[PDB]
Amino acid sequence: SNTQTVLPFTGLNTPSGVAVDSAGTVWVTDHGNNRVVKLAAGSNTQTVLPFTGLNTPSGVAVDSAGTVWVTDHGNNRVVKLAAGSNTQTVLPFTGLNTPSGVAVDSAGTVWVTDHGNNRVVKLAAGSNTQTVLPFTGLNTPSGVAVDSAGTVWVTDHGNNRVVKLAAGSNTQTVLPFTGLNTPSGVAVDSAGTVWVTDHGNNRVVKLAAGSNTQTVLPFTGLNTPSGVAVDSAGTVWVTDHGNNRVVKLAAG
Repeated sequence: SNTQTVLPFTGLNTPSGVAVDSAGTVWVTDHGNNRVVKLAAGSNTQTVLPFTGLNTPSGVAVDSAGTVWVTDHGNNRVVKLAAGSNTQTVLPFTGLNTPSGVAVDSAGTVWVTDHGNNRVVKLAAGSNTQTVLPFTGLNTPSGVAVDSAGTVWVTDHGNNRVVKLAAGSNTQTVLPFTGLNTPSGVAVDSAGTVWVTDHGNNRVVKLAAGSNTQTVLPFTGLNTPSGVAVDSAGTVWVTDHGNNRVVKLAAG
Protein backbone atom coordinates (compact mmCIF):
# COMPACT_ATOMS: atom_id res chain seq x y z
CA SER A 1 0.00 0.00 0.00
CA ASN A 2 0.80 3.69 0.03
CA THR A 3 -1.11 4.19 3.36
CA GLN A 4 0.87 4.57 6.54
CA THR A 5 -0.88 4.66 9.91
CA VAL A 6 0.43 6.38 13.04
CA LEU A 7 -0.44 4.22 16.02
CA PRO A 8 -2.11 6.04 18.96
CA PHE A 9 0.71 5.71 21.42
CA THR A 10 1.25 8.88 23.43
CA GLY A 11 4.24 10.73 24.78
CA LEU A 12 6.97 8.55 23.29
CA ASN A 13 10.62 9.53 23.45
CA THR A 14 13.27 7.99 21.17
CA PRO A 15 11.39 4.67 20.87
CA SER A 16 13.83 1.83 20.23
CA GLY A 17 12.01 -1.37 19.33
CA VAL A 18 8.70 -3.00 18.51
CA ALA A 19 7.13 -6.47 18.65
CA VAL A 20 3.78 -7.74 17.34
CA ASP A 21 2.04 -11.03 18.19
CA SER A 22 -0.33 -13.17 16.12
CA ALA A 23 -3.36 -11.33 17.57
CA GLY A 24 -1.97 -7.97 16.45
CA THR A 25 -1.07 -6.56 19.85
CA VAL A 26 1.89 -4.17 19.58
CA TRP A 27 4.58 -3.63 22.24
CA VAL A 28 7.13 -0.81 22.06
CA THR A 29 10.24 -0.07 24.11
CA ASP A 30 9.79 3.63 24.90
CA HIS A 31 13.53 4.05 25.42
CA GLY A 32 13.62 7.71 26.47
CA ASN A 33 10.94 7.19 29.13
CA ASN A 34 12.36 3.96 30.58
CA ARG A 35 9.10 2.06 29.97
CA VAL A 36 7.39 -0.49 27.71
CA VAL A 37 4.02 0.43 26.25
CA LYS A 38 1.40 -1.75 24.61
CA LEU A 39 -1.65 -1.33 22.35
CA ALA A 40 -3.76 -4.42 22.88
CA ALA A 41 -5.44 -5.66 19.73
CA GLY A 42 -8.80 -3.90 19.47
CA SER A 43 -7.90 -0.98 21.78
CA ASN A 44 -7.12 2.64 21.09
CA THR A 45 -5.42 3.38 24.43
CA GLN A 46 -1.97 2.22 25.48
CA THR A 47 -1.04 0.54 28.71
CA VAL A 48 2.35 0.58 30.43
CA LEU A 49 3.74 -2.82 31.42
CA PRO A 50 4.67 -3.33 35.10
CA PHE A 51 8.39 -3.69 34.57
CA THR A 52 10.42 -1.89 37.23
CA GLY A 53 13.77 -0.19 37.10
CA LEU A 54 14.32 -0.16 33.34
CA ASN A 55 17.01 2.06 31.87
CA THR A 56 17.05 2.94 28.15
CA PRO A 57 15.29 -0.31 27.16
CA SER A 58 16.40 -1.30 23.67
CA GLY A 59 14.21 -4.12 22.39
CA VAL A 60 11.22 -6.34 23.05
CA ALA A 61 10.10 -9.85 22.08
CA VAL A 62 6.88 -11.73 22.76
CA ASP A 63 5.72 -15.34 22.38
CA SER A 64 2.36 -16.99 21.75
CA ALA A 65 1.76 -17.28 25.52
CA GLY A 66 1.98 -13.50 25.87
CA THR A 67 5.27 -13.55 27.76
CA VAL A 68 7.29 -10.39 27.15
CA TRP A 69 11.10 -10.14 27.19
CA VAL A 70 12.95 -6.81 27.21
CA THR A 71 16.62 -5.94 26.82
CA ASP A 72 17.13 -3.59 29.77
CA HIS A 73 20.07 -1.98 28.00
CA GLY A 74 21.32 0.42 30.67
CA ASN A 75 21.26 -2.28 33.37
CA ASN A 76 23.04 -4.97 31.32
CA ARG A 77 20.21 -7.48 31.75
CA VAL A 78 17.16 -9.10 30.18
CA VAL A 79 13.85 -9.03 32.05
CA LYS A 80 10.67 -11.03 31.51
CA LEU A 81 6.99 -10.69 32.45
CA ALA A 82 4.55 -13.54 32.14
CA ALA A 83 1.00 -12.69 31.12
CA GLY A 84 -0.97 -11.44 34.08
CA SER A 85 2.08 -11.05 36.31
CA ASN A 86 3.09 -7.87 38.08
CA THR A 87 6.64 -8.93 38.98
CA GLN A 88 9.41 -9.40 36.48
CA THR A 89 12.19 -11.96 36.47
CA VAL A 90 15.78 -11.49 35.32
CA LEU A 91 17.13 -14.09 32.90
CA PRO A 92 20.44 -15.85 33.77
CA PHE A 93 22.59 -14.29 31.07
CA THR A 94 26.11 -13.35 32.21
CA GLY A 95 28.37 -10.45 31.44
CA LEU A 96 26.04 -8.62 29.12
CA ASN A 97 27.04 -5.09 28.14
CA THR A 98 24.34 -2.69 26.91
CA PRO A 99 22.32 -5.35 25.07
CA SER A 100 20.48 -3.96 22.05
CA GLY A 101 17.85 -6.50 20.98
CA VAL A 102 16.05 -9.74 21.71
CA ALA A 103 14.13 -12.51 19.91
CA VAL A 104 12.32 -15.62 21.18
CA ASP A 105 10.88 -18.78 19.63
CA SER A 106 8.00 -21.13 20.49
CA ALA A 107 10.25 -23.46 22.52
CA GLY A 108 11.26 -20.57 24.78
CA THR A 109 14.82 -20.05 23.53
CA VAL A 110 15.91 -16.39 23.90
CA TRP A 111 18.51 -14.70 21.65
CA VAL A 112 20.15 -11.39 22.55
CA THR A 113 22.42 -9.01 20.65
CA ASP A 114 25.04 -8.32 23.32
CA HIS A 115 25.93 -5.03 21.67
CA GLY A 116 28.72 -3.90 24.00
CA ASN A 117 30.54 -7.21 23.64
CA ASN A 118 30.15 -7.49 19.84
CA ARG A 119 28.42 -10.86 20.11
CA VAL A 120 25.08 -12.67 20.06
CA VAL A 121 24.13 -14.99 22.93
CA LYS A 122 21.24 -17.36 23.53
CA LEU A 123 19.68 -19.22 26.42
CA ALA A 124 17.87 -22.41 25.70
CA ALA A 125 14.76 -22.63 27.92
CA GLY A 126 15.85 -23.92 31.34
CA SER A 127 19.51 -23.17 30.76
CA ASN A 128 21.74 -21.30 33.15
CA THR A 129 24.59 -21.15 30.65
CA GLN A 130 24.26 -18.90 27.66
CA THR A 131 25.74 -19.93 24.33
CA VAL A 132 27.81 -17.51 22.26
CA LEU A 133 26.66 -17.95 18.66
CA PRO A 134 29.37 -18.53 16.01
CA PHE A 135 29.20 -15.13 14.37
CA THR A 136 32.56 -13.50 13.68
CA GLY A 137 33.69 -9.92 13.32
CA LEU A 138 30.50 -8.25 14.56
CA ASN A 139 30.56 -4.62 15.58
CA THR A 140 27.89 -3.10 17.85
CA PRO A 141 25.18 -5.50 16.61
CA SER A 142 21.82 -3.77 16.82
CA GLY A 143 19.04 -6.31 16.41
CA VAL A 144 18.13 -9.95 15.96
CA ALA A 145 15.26 -11.90 14.44
CA VAL A 146 14.55 -15.63 14.40
CA ASP A 147 12.18 -17.83 12.45
CA SER A 148 10.36 -21.07 13.35
CA ALA A 149 13.22 -23.13 11.85
CA GLY A 150 15.69 -21.57 14.29
CA THR A 151 17.53 -19.47 11.74
CA VAL A 152 18.94 -16.29 13.30
CA TRP A 153 19.48 -12.96 11.49
CA VAL A 154 21.51 -10.12 12.98
CA THR A 155 22.00 -6.55 11.90
CA ASP A 156 25.76 -6.04 12.20
CA HIS A 157 25.39 -2.29 12.64
CA GLY A 158 29.05 -1.29 12.70
CA ASN A 159 29.82 -3.19 9.50
CA ASN A 160 26.74 -2.17 7.51
CA ARG A 161 25.63 -5.76 6.88
CA VAL A 162 23.14 -8.45 7.91
CA VAL A 163 24.45 -11.90 8.87
CA LYS A 164 22.58 -15.17 9.44
CA LEU A 165 23.10 -18.63 10.92
CA ALA A 166 20.78 -21.56 10.26
CA ALA A 167 20.27 -24.02 13.10
CA GLY A 168 23.30 -26.25 13.30
CA SER A 169 25.42 -24.05 11.02
CA ASN A 170 28.86 -22.88 12.11
CA THR A 171 29.44 -20.74 8.98
CA GLN A 172 27.81 -17.31 9.05
CA THR A 173 26.27 -15.97 5.82
CA VAL A 174 26.36 -12.32 4.79
CA LEU A 175 23.08 -11.41 3.09
CA PRO A 176 22.99 -9.60 -0.29
CA PHE A 177 21.64 -6.33 1.06
CA THR A 178 23.37 -3.32 -0.46
CA GLY A 179 23.94 0.27 0.58
CA LEU A 180 23.15 -0.13 4.28
CA ASN A 181 24.37 2.42 6.80
CA THR A 182 24.17 1.89 10.55
CA PRO A 183 21.27 -0.61 10.21
CA SER A 184 19.23 -0.74 13.41
CA GLY A 185 16.86 -3.73 13.27
CA VAL A 186 15.66 -6.74 11.35
CA ALA A 187 12.45 -8.74 10.95
CA VAL A 188 11.63 -11.90 9.01
CA ASP A 189 8.54 -13.78 7.95
CA SER A 190 7.90 -17.47 7.30
CA ALA A 191 8.29 -16.94 3.55
CA GLY A 192 11.99 -16.04 3.99
CA THR A 193 11.57 -12.32 3.37
CA VAL A 194 13.90 -10.06 5.40
CA TRP A 195 13.19 -6.43 6.32
CA VAL A 196 15.79 -4.04 7.74
CA THR A 197 15.55 -0.57 9.23
CA ASP A 198 18.40 1.07 7.33
CA HIS A 199 18.69 3.76 9.97
CA GLY A 200 21.51 5.77 8.39
CA ASN A 201 19.59 6.12 5.13
CA ASN A 202 16.21 6.82 6.80
CA ARG A 203 14.58 3.90 5.00
CA VAL A 204 13.15 0.42 5.41
CA VAL A 205 14.35 -2.12 2.89
CA LYS A 206 12.94 -5.53 1.98
CA LEU A 207 15.01 -8.40 0.54
CA ALA A 208 12.79 -10.82 -1.39
CA ALA A 209 13.50 -14.52 -0.93
CA GLY A 210 15.07 -16.30 -3.87
CA SER A 211 15.38 -13.38 -6.23
CA ASN A 212 17.34 -11.35 -3.67
CA THR A 213 15.63 -8.27 -5.06
CA GLN A 214 15.92 -5.32 -2.65
CA THR A 215 13.09 -2.75 -2.53
CA VAL A 216 12.46 0.33 -0.42
CA LEU A 217 9.14 0.44 1.39
CA PRO A 218 7.15 3.65 0.68
CA PHE A 219 7.10 4.97 4.22
CA THR A 220 7.12 8.75 4.37
CA GLY A 221 8.63 11.21 6.80
CA LEU A 222 10.85 8.73 8.68
CA ASN A 223 13.88 9.83 10.62
CA THR A 224 16.49 7.56 12.25
CA PRO A 225 14.14 4.54 12.29
CA SER A 226 15.24 2.28 15.09
CA GLY A 227 13.33 -1.00 14.88
CA VAL A 228 10.95 -3.10 12.87
CA ALA A 229 8.39 -5.90 13.15
CA VAL A 230 6.33 -7.70 10.51
CA ASP A 231 3.30 -9.93 10.49
CA SER A 232 2.56 -12.82 8.13
CA ALA A 233 0.48 -10.54 5.84
CA GLY A 234 3.51 -8.34 5.18
CA THR A 235 2.37 -5.39 7.28
CA VAL A 236 5.43 -3.65 8.63
CA TRP A 237 5.69 -1.66 11.86
CA VAL A 238 8.55 0.77 12.42
CA THR A 239 9.68 2.75 15.43
CA ASP A 240 10.22 6.13 13.82
CA HIS A 241 12.68 7.11 16.51
CA GLY A 242 13.48 10.62 15.28
CA ASN A 243 9.79 11.57 15.26
CA ASN A 244 8.80 9.86 18.53
CA ARG A 245 6.13 7.74 16.81
CA VAL A 246 5.30 4.24 15.60
CA VAL A 247 4.02 3.77 12.07
CA LYS A 248 2.73 0.83 10.09
CA LEU A 249 2.34 0.12 6.36
CA ALA A 250 0.27 -2.77 4.93
CA ALA A 251 1.83 -4.79 2.12
CA GLY A 252 1.85 -3.06 -1.25
